[PDB]
Amino acid sequence: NTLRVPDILALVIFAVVFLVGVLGNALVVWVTAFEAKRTINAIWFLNLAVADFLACLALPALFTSIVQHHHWPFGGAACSILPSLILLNMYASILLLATISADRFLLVFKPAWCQRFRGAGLAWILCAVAWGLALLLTIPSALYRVVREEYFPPKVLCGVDYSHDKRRERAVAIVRLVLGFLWPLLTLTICYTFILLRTWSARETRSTKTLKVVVAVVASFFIFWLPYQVTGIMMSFLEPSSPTFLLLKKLDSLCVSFAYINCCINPIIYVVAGQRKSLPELLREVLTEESVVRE
Amino acid sequence: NTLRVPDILALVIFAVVFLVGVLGNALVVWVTAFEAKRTINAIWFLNLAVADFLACLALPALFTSIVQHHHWPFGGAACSILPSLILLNMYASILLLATISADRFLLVFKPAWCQRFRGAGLAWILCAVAWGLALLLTIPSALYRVVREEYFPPKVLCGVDHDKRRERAVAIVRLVLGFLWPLLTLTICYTFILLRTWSARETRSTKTLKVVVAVVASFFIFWLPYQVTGIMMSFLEPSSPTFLLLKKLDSLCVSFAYINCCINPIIYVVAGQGFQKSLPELLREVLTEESVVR
Ligand SMILES: CCCCn1c(-c2ccccc2)nc(-c2ccccc2)c1CN(Cc1ccc2c(c1)OCO2)Cc1ccc2c(c1)OCO2
Ligand SMILES: CCCCn1c(-c2ccccc2)nc(-c2ccccc2)c1CN(Cc1ccc2c(c1)OCO2)Cc1ccc2c(c1)OCO2
Ligand SMILES: CCCCCCCC/C=C\CCCCCCCC(=O)O
Ligand SMILES: CCCCCCCC/C=C\CCCCCCCC(=O)O
Ligand SMILES: CCCCCCCC/C=C\CCCCCCCC(=O)O
Ligand SMILES: CCCCCCCC/C=C\CCCCCCCC(=O)O
Ligand SMILES: CCCCCCCC/C=C\CCCCCCCC(=O)O
Ligand SMILES: CCCCCCCC/C=C\CCCCCCCC(=O)O
Ligand SMILES: CCCCCCCC/C=C\CCCCCCCC(=O)O
Ligand SMILES: CCCCCCCC/C=C\CCCCCCCC(=O)O
Repeated sequence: NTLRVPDILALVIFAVVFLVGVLGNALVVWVTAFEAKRTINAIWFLNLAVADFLACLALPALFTSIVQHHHWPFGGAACSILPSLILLNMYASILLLATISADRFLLVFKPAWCQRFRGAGLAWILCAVAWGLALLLTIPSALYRVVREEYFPPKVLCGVDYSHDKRRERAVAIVRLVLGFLWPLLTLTICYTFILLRTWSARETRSTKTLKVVVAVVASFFIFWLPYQVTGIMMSFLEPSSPTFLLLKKLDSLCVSFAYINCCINPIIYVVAGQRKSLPELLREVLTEESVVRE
Repeated sequence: NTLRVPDILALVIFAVVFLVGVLGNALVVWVTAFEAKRTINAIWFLNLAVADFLACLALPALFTSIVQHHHWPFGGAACSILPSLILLNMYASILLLATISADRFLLVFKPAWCQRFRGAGLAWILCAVAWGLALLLTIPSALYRVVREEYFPPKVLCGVDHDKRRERAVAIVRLVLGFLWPLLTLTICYTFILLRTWSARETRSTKTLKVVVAVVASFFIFWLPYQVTGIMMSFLEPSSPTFLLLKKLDSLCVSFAYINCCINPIIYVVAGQGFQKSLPELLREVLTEESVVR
């Protein structure tokens, strides 16, 4: 009859993430757009903002579906596109964050390279490549979701359809777990280990506000993606009949909801980092630092 | 009983491609491997040759199957792997050709960037990414492939695993990712490059560029009939006579696509004679050219 507590909590988090995410990320795009033609950091934060904004658009449909006990009245096109937006957000944000991390690394260890080659056009090219690879990785996820009808009780479910549930679905879970979480975790941990050791050690090299901001965003990625990944592979290695599988499936909306916090956490981090100046001005200072002075 | 004309033609093409492909690409690997440590072009051509060599390994099985009227005696594992090696060849080849085209572009338009960043380790990293992405693209096709028993007459068939509406979109995604998008992008790329090398005397059209342009053209030339017949069959009814005709022509299309796995050495030898020596010597001059002197 009435909704379960985890689903309710997922609805609350969904609402908050929708408001803060849509308005906040839109404000970020507005602030960074004018400075995006020259400043590199502005290009980074701009792309992260667009990626977070697109995922928020799918929220009202997921909300309506959860209120209707996972009923899906939006059709097959929405079934293929709307759920996939956050997976697209996952790959796009982690790719852009990898590029930004390479930027922060090179600024610290190879200033000479950055003085000669760190231009806006290269940044836009790398961002375009990131979006391309992200969409490429998200395509199978869009193709293989279908709308199915059930009768006990009657309901219309939007879900993944793989006849080889044991063989192929586990492969999807493995690919997502590795490309989306484990590999980025390893490489970025090594990267910021190097960077932070050098920053703490040498007085001549400073910790810029941009570095602290990027570190907070990178941490937030893994923090809010962890439960969805863990439960996600766990539901590939479990029998459907098993009680553990039942529990995790009853927690699914809550995990997706926790993952969606990535789409609104960035404006919070930017504002907190910025703290006699207006909010857009604060964002403009935090998100448009020049790393290489030229004029 | 007797095979149809297209199937015999496919057998002949598979034979020629197996011989020229295995021996030629193996020799190209032998030529480029010693220099792949330092010169980047040798890395490109080495990865290309490996990709075209792997596809030929599955050729004898496909040959044997076509001789037996498309009966499949090799089982499910071979059914999932061997037919799809040509697909892995498709994706790996077009990805490597994409990075190579980006290299030919950067050499012409960004000499200064090439001076600092065109290193062997980066080229090997990009090759690793191309191979991994190619495998990742080939996996879903392999999983859908399956053995299928039939009784009138008895026979074992290897084939794809529904939803018409979904199957159409998947076929369109294959046509775009494997052909149309690479066609558009590479066309624009070499439009800029060739227009520049033609306009400016200071800019030279190097031997490596001519070779690479030839290979890139050969890709679309040989993959075209297969892509067209596939996208056509996905949008046609089985009851349709033209569908049946395309179904008969499938082996010939696979063979003509398989020419991609043996035409590369032919191109290298033709170009090497064209500039005007032992075969390995010619291949070494053509495939190990250094674009940045140090
Ligand atoms: C600057 C981001 C690099 C992404 N990346 C990571 C990467 C690192 C940290 C976090 C996310 C990705 N590991 C490897 C890499 C892996 C093996 C060998 C060589 C390179 C790569 C190289 N990738 C190709 C690429 C090149 C240039 C790009 C690009 C992607 O977008 C922006 O400009 C391949 C790739 C792309 C996305 C991936 C991934 C691998 O695993 C996790 O998700
Ligand atoms: C230099 C290779 C470029 C591949 N590519 C093509 C490409 C071009 C011509 C031929 C083949 C691939 N179009 C786009 C691209 C697409 C949209 C926006 C920005 C870039 C891309 C960027 N891709 C990332 C990547 C892949 C493989 C790599 C790599 C980076 O460095 C090493 O090896 C994503 C990608 C990879 C394979 C694809 C594809 C997209 O669509 C068709 O097949
Ligand atoms: C899938 C949606 C991805 C959308 C992300 C891209 C956002 C579009 C906004 C701007 C892109 C075009 C900006 C190109 C500026 C190039 C000139 C320059 O800055 O040197
Ligand atoms: C799948 C792995 C996920 C776990 C996180 C990875 C654990 C290792 C992380 C960082 C170890 C890197 C230590 C590098 C030391 C640098 C030495 C120096 O800077 O002087
Ligand atoms: C119950 C789980 C909720 C946890 C919320 C986590 C929010 C993540 C936000 C920021 C992570 C910590 C930021 C640390 C900044 C590091 C700056 C520096 O190292 O100099
Ligand atoms: C909602 C359940 C999880 C709790 C999430 C809490 C969200 C906000 C909490 C902390 C935000 C931390 C922001 C850190 C900004 C670092 C600024 C700096 O660089 O100094
Ligand atoms: C997006 C999926 C891409 C697949 C991941 C790539 C898998 C390859 C992993 C490691 C290979 C790295 C080896 C290259 C190191 C350079 C060696 C050298 O300098 O000689
Ligand atoms: C998607 C379009 C791909 C075709 C463009 C060529 C691909 C080359 C890859 C990267 C080149 C980016 C540099 C472009 C600016 C220099 C070229 C110019 O100014 O004419
Ligand atoms: C007939 C096949 C369909 C058309 C395919 C298009 C292929 C065009 C590709 C490259 C052509 C480049 C255009 C400029 C050529 C200039 C040559 C020169 O002047 O040196
Ligand atoms: C140049 C490759 C770009 C994509 C071409 C694919 C379709 C064209 C196929 C065959 C036509 C040959 C076009 C090559 C023109 C070479 C002109 C020259 O170098 O003299």
